[PDB]
Amino acid sequence: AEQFAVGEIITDMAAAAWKVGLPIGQGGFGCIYLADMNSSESVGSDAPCVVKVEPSDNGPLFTELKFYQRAAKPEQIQKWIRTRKLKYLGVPKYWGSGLHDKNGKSYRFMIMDRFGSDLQKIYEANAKRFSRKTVLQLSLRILDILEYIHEHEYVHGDIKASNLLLNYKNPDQVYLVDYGLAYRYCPEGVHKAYAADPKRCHDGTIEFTSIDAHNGVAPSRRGDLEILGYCMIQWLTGHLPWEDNLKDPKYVRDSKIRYRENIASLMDKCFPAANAPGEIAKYMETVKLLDYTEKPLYENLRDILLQGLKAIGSKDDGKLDL
Ligand SMILES: NS(=O)(=O)c1ccc(N/C=C2\C(=O)Nc3ccc4ncsc4c32)cc1
Ligand SMILES: [Cl-]
Repeated sequence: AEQFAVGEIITDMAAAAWKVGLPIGQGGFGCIYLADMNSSESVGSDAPCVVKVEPSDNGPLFTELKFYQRAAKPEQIQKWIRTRKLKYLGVPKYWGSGLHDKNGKSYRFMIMDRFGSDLQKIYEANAKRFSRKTVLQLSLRILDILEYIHEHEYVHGDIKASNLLLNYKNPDQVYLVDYGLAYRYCPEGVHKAYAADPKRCHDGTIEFTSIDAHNGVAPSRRGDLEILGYCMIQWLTGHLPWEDNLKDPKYVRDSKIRYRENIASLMDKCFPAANAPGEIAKYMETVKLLDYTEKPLYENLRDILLQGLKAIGSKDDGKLDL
């Protein structure tokens, strides 16, 4: 066994006891096991949690842990859900963390909410397409998530279908994961300058990353919204104009800078035969008007997408249609 014996009892820093289960998949998310509260019974497939574990010196886990401790406390999320009158919030809940010894070496572990399949698998099973309803419903919930993490001094910088996981018991609830390279843009309310972060480089995923990230500057709120824009196009059409040139970041940036200058040209490239949904253009055009340090007007962005739902004879009923 690499880290935890199936059935082992671990106690976190607040003295809460958990039992370890089987590893969850083999994905490039690190070492993850199913977990539950300590009891006589074994941890089965009905496990509500997971234990993510990495060595103490691992920088990304610590950064990820700090974000979870700061912005993902269960009560902190519920207070936001009640005040903003949301059905749920797609920020995974943090249940505790601790240190674990294995063969004289120290490891830090974190207990989190458990999820089922990622969006990418569902997307690939649907022949690399998502309906206008699915895309607009996903996007409204990601705007809820982004407003929350932005209001908590963080930017994600890597929004994509493989970082969007679905609730293990509820298929209409999507969660944004992976904060290993999340960035604290305005610590103690002081916005970061328009320059690189000296400690780490937040490149993201080449196809979806923002122009700011391509320019080698620290990610900001506008960049998270821009990444979401490229996701929406990729989900509706299965393509992006720069998809055959990923090994060249100069090309990807060049293409993005040109397309930001003329959004009608992007709509023309991505949508065949002048069939482009108006709310995508109105959204790209609103994000375009944002300054590096500017607070986005989220409700206005959600209203642009709500107009898109009315155009297809629908309402925000929270149905993902997966
Ligand atoms: N498409 S899939 O079927 O291969 C698949 C992918 C992924 C997972 N599960 C990953 C996680 C899970 O269940 N809980 C958390 C909490 C935090 C977190 N942070 C990065 S990954 C992650 C996870 C299950 C199935
Ligand atoms: Cl295709």
